[PDB]
Amino acid sequence: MTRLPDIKKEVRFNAPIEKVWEAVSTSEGLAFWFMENDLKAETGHHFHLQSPFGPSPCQVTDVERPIKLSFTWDTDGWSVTFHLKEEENGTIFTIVHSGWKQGDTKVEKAGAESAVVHERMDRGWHDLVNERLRQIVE
Repeated sequence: MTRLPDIKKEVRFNAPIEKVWEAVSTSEGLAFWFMENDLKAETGHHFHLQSPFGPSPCQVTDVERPIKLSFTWDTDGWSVTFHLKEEENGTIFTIVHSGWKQGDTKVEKAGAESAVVHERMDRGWHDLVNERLRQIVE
């Protein structure tokens, strides 16, 4: 249309949303799959991220029970939102990573094109919230 597509994925794991939540509410639980951090599932909080690419600040925007969760990462403009919801089969986890520009503008931060990175990131993003996370509950 007039922009790049967002990176929204969804997965289903067998476990109590409580565990998953706690796994996506704490830092250790997060870093367990995501990355090292000092998150405490608290809105208006201030926590940094110890990534390999380099240290970057992070700040929670929304966090209340296993229903809505969001946190900022980097300065460029990369934000991801999490959505949890307990179901019959088990727990439902939906990820949403947005923060791209028109399909042409190259990323000065990362390096490779936005689309390229999008696919790359998405890939790992999915794989991340595919098994890497499931293992946190499995």
